[PDB]
Amino acid sequence: ATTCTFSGSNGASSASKSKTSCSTIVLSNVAVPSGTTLDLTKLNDGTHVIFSGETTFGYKEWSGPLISVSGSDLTITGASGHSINGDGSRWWDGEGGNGGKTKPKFFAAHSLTNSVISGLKIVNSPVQVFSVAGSDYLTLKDITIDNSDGDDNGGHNTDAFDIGTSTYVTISGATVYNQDDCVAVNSGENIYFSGGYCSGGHGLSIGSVGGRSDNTVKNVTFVDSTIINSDNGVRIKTNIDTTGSVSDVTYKDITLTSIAKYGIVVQQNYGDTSSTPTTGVPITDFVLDNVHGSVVSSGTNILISCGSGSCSDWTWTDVSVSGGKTSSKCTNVPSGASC
Ligand SMILES: *[C@@H]1O[C@H](CO)[C@@H](O[C@@H]2O[C@H](CO)[C@@H](O[C@H]3O[C@H](CO)[C@@H](O)[C@H](O)[C@@H]3O)[C@H](O)[C@H]2NC(C)=O)[C@H](O)[C@H]1NC(C)=O
Ligand SMILES: *[C@H]1O[C@H](CO)[C@@H](O)[C@H](O)[C@@H]1O
Ligand SMILES: *[C@H]1O[C@H](CO)[C@@H](O)[C@H](O)[C@@H]1O
Ligand SMILES: *[C@H]1O[C@H](CO)[C@@H](O)[C@H](O)[C@@H]1O
Ligand SMILES: *[C@H]1O[C@H](CO)[C@@H](O)[C@H](O)[C@@H]1O
Ligand SMILES: *[C@H]1O[C@H](CO)[C@@H](O)[C@H](O)[C@@H]1O
Ligand SMILES: *[C@H]1O[C@H](CO)[C@@H](O)[C@H](O)[C@@H]1O
Ligand SMILES: *[C@H]1O[C@H](CO)[C@@H](O)[C@H](O)[C@@H]1O
Ligand SMILES: *[C@H]1O[C@H](CO)[C@@H](O)[C@H](O)[C@@H]1O
Ligand SMILES: *[C@H]1O[C@H](CO)[C@@H](O)[C@H](O)[C@@H]1O
Ligand SMILES: *[C@H]1O[C@H](CO)[C@@H](O)[C@H](O)[C@@H]1O
Repeated sequence: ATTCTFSGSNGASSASKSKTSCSTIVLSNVAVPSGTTLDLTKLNDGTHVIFSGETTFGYKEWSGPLISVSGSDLTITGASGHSINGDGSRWWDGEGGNGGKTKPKFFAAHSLTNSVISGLKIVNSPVQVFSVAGSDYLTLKDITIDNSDGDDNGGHNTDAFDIGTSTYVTISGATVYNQDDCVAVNSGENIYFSGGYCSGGHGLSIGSVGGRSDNTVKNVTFVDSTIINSDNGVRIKTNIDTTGSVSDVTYKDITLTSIAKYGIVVQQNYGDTSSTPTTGVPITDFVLDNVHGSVVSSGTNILISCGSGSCSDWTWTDVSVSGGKTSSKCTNVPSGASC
């Protein structure tokens, strides 16, 4: 049972070169050369990866990812005291991924099967953090993402978890301070998020759905989590004039604290909210159970922008959201739900 340690400025290199010879690879204070990826791709089945000390990256305008892992039956963890520091303020310019500097994505969790990622502390990502894709039976456990420095420092589009084309993804105990979605499920099945703390971002959202390879969202559960000081709490966004499916989505035991814009928001006209919502991405079997909290006074409690017939079978129990205005602009609200 081999064990390998890579450190410093040439660690990334050695790591990529010897990873298939190491049952356990320990990354200690590795400084990743600018414009390169920590390539942890295609590890041997069962590999263990330990992040130790402080991981850093050289500065350069590129698209990332800074880190990339793939493989089977993998275990990847963060040692006590470790941190993985993006020092994103080198790139933050207020324009995020839609302009200005090209900023690199942080973590490509692609093509992972039966694997666990836990205890990772990520600090100041340049732009989105976790990109989850084409993965099955993936656990993201006790992850901390602190981009709080970006609040008044031009951080934009710092999504914590972007999910697509994946099944059986479980996210538990995440702590997130950012400036965009805490979670965004673009597609996938059998997804479960529990015990999270989402601060400063744009909420726990399904979507945006439609206009991609995979436009199906099914069996998603958010439970026992807090959304605090964010623009939105509960959000389902489907792209206008697209096709797809959203069904079997549950939000349960959700706490909303000081939500700035929308406590609960469902828009089937996402991408152009000045237009009537379209009907190609129906939302059925939407369940809210014990969602409660506060919206600021200049905010809106609940906004529901559904198309004709494209929203049905919604079960809303114990929903108690208040402090904001009540919208007069909801459309085609399913029975049993209300604004
Ligand atoms: C809707 O999605 C739910 C969450 O993904 C899903 O529950 C989860 O189901 C999986 C698989 O059945 C359970 O995991 C099992 O299989 C692996 C493989 O050996 C074992 O390691 C596990 O111990 C377990 O036996 C999860 O435990 C389970 N998660 C929850 C929170 O209970 C539902 O089955 C999906 N429901 C529908 C109707 O599709
Ligand atoms: C690689 O080297 C480091 C330095 O001791 C260890 O922590 C690790 O377990 C492996 O031996
Ligand atoms: C970082 O730590 C490792 C431990 O094996 C060394 O191999 C390397 O030279 C650097 O000191
Ligand atoms: C190792 O070398 C790299 C690049 O030469 C530095 O960025 C790092 O701080 C360490 O000196
Ligand atoms: C990075 O450094 C290592 C040293 O082991 C090389 O093998 C690799 O090809 C790259 O130059
Ligand atoms: C990466 O690490 C290996 C040994 O761990 C070295 O051989 C190489 O030169 C680079 O520092
Ligand atoms: C990581 O880097 C090594 C050499 O630095 C390659 O051998 C490997 O395929 C991957 O690019
Ligand atoms: C990659 O790292 C391993 C560590 O044992 C070396 O054996 C190899 O030569 C390469 O530098
Ligand atoms: C642990 O696993 C590594 C590869 O994952 C082997 O190189 C080692 O011999 C042991 O089986
Ligand atoms: C390498 O070392 C880690 C932790 O020491 C083990 O979990 C792994 O199985 C391999 O022995
Ligand atoms: C990223 O920027 C560094 C400067 O520190 C270069 O060394 C590297 O080649 C890349 O352009």
